[PDB]
Amino acid sequence: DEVTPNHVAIIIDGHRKWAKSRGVTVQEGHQTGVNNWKHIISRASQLGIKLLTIWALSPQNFNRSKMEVDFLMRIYEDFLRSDVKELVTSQQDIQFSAIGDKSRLPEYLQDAISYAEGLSQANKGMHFILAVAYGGREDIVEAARKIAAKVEHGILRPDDIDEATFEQHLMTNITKFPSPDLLIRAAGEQRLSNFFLWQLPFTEFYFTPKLFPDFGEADLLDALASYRCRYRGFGE
Amino acid sequence: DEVTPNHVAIIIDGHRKWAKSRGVTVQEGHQTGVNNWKHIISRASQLGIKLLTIWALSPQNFNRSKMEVDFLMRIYEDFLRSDVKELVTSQQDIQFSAIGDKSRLPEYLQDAISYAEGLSQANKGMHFILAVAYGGREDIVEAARKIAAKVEHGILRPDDIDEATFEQHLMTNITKFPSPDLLIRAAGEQRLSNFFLWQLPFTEFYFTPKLFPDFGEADLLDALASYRCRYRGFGE
Ligand SMILES: C=C(C)CCSP(=O)(O)OP(=O)(O)O
Ligand SMILES: C=C(C)CCSP(=O)(O)OP(=O)(O)O
Ligand SMILES: [Mg+2]
Ligand SMILES: [Mg+2]
Repeated sequence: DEVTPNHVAIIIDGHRKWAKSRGVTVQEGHQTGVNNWKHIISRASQLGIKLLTIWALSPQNFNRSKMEVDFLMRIYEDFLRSDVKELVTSQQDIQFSAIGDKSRLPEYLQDAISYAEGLSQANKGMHFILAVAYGGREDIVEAARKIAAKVEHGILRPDDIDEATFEQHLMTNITKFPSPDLLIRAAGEQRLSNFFLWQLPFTEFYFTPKLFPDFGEADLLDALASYRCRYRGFGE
Repeated sequence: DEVTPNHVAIIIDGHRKWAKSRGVTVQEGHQTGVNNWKHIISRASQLGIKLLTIWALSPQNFNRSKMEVDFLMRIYEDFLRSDVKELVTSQQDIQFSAIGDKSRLPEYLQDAISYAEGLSQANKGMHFILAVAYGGREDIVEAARKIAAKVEHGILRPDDIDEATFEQHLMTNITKFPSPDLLIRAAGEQRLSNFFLWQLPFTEFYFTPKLFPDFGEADLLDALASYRCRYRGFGE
């Protein structure tokens, strides 16, 4: 229904603050966060959103402690193995993709991604992108490299490079809705932290102080209601 | 002083809402807005900010009425002819540059830019960038084209393309602070509207409901105070 975004993206944050707050391990913060994802993806599907992207891991995040990063990777494998398998085989019929530098991930996580993508390859329901080892600068540079390789091999001239060409070489080339209509960021910070950059020229931003382990279906609804109250003029 | 941003950027907005609100012409809205710029640039200089960017005109804005756009162009000529001439010849010793697709502008505005840039070429004070006919997508594509031309002529291989190389071909290559530390947007909308994109992976965003004709030195101070209260973790 028109006032329903095609693409919603979410930046998860606030997991350690939440753990600190509740006297509990950061790992428990992360696990309680990841447990919210399935209800959010269900909700977005019911609402008629066409693509939901959840950003789970930036390149910068690899500079955290080894054990924190390894626990995240394991939780994501588990998420892809249970929750995602349930979503793509439900009547929601979700299509699953992962975007990012998947070569940086543990082989097991790469395999779990392959499995979930293969299992959902023919599905026709809402697309769900898990962005993992995904950074917006890195996307742009890698697009630039792919375009330059084509120029090197004669397939493309420099003056042929336009928005649309640049767009077809990003990691979001797997969707016809690469640009989010609505970007949600949990935990109160007002910054992109090297998420999408090319993708965001007209995206509506919604920032909630809610820490992501507390973030549920009602918080998605709240962001959507803010969205419907926005006037989008696109410069003109 | 450390907690002072090197680069502050401002998105001006809310001029027609302000005019509507006060029963006055949109053109008067725009002129009252542009009259605020000099006190903002002075203030940023006093505060030890190293670069202040004011975004005045996007490519999208060219889809407004002819007369609105022509009035903006004339006001900008006048700003560059009086206010900017005063700033660069004051003891603030401001260095003036314009960024954007300057070929799309009226020759007279192009000449006014040339004059102010030439007059300030040797200055050592705060840099002031006026971004005019500047769009973030357009920046990235034009960088991509310049890099591809170099690849075509053998100066660069595709695997040589890294962040830093990509950065030296954007329109912000004129500063050593291309990425704003703090981005201010007046008038209550929470979106970039095709301003900087590459430039913004870690920029702090500050959104004020104040309509830009009401925006003064205290509103800069308020954004700076919010800035100093932000915790910046850069992913790690
Ligand atoms: C081009 C600028 C100086 C500011 C961008 S705000 P503008 O009104 O042009 O664009 P939208 O609010 O997205 O409609
Ligand atoms: C990588 C994400 C899933 C979210 C970005 S929030 P993160 O805490 O990683 O980064 P900062 O707040 O800028 O320190
Ligand atoms: Mg965080
Ligand atoms: Mg506006």
